[PDB]
Amino acid sequence: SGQSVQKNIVKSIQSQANPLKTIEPSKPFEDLKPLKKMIGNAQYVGLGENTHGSSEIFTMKFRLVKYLVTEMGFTNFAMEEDWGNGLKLNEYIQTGKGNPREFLKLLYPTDEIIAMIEWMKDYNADPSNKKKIQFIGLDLKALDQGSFNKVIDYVRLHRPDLLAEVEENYKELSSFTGSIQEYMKLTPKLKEKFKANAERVARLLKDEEYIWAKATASAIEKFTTMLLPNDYPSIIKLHEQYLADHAMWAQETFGGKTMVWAHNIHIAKGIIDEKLYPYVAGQFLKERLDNNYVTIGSTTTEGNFTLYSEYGKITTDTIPQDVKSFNYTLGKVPYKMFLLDNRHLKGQAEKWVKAKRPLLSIGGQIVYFDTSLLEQFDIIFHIRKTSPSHIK
Repeated sequence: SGQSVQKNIVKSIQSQANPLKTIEPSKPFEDLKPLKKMIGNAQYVGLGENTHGSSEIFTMKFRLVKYLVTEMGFTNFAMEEDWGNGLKLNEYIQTGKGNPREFLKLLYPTDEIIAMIEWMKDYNADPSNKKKIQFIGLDLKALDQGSFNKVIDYVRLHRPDLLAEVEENYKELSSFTGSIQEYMKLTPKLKEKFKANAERVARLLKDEEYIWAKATASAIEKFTTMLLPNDYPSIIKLHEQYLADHAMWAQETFGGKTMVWAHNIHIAKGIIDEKLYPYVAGQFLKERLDNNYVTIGSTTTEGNFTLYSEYGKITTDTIPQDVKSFNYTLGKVPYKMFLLDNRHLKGQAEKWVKAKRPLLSIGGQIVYFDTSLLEQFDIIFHIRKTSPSHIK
């Protein structure tokens, strides 16, 4: 609604944007130098994705991850993937044991992402790299048998006098954690009981191999605590709280620097989808960390993407158009791909990111939300045209 909008605002963004030359992780990182200056010495970086099925977004994120690890000392890779799957992916990138394809839940077992996981294994395989990348599964949408065994195995070996008690506390619980859906079918009575049992074991291992056993026992407690309520907003809040807790646990335990890979929704400083996500991990990280948490959102203009079902099985759909969205304005900029630091913009571009306009956001199922771009992201990486990810 401003002054002769469009043309002038597109000119302001173009002038302040730093164009990207490729999405290929193997290519030189000269075009990412502006990124090092933007991030500064922040120890936590959130890396979002506009959808959960855009090939170029996943690959560009891999390029970004590679740059952060090799040029900026980032070492902890915390992904929006279940804790248990994380344990297996970490084992994969440390020893090369396992099939990553089997540890990534649908939509994620793509050629693009698996290629990154393989690079991580290669990086860790170089004896010259003494500080290894750690893979952390932040999510709690399920607790696999591997998680319970991680804890049990540790106790059986190091704390034999508690084995009986630990196994007793986990026996029944471990049969109902296959998914949120089946756990929520439990009566209030069984839920209270299982939360108590989980809290009991975590206490026993608080000390009041070991690091991961304690962390897993805590993830099990978190899972039973998150699903205790019977409403929706309270569970969502706990879920996001725990994503943040896990990310910070990784930083405080392993040191170095931490990368948080998740959907734009979860890494954002604020609320994009108020009805589905009234609380998000990103706002808790911003609150607790302030300037030590930098957010890099993902934006795209047009193309097809991989997803589940419409409005199941994996299929493809097309990005809906909205001439008022930040997304379409970004598509006008004469750069196919670019980085934009929303925090230091001036002129019309600055007024633009601070204004409220439709923002695209597509989940794993089916998409425009009124909000401010700067409100959600410190930085964004735009990829005008995108296409469907390739499920391996």
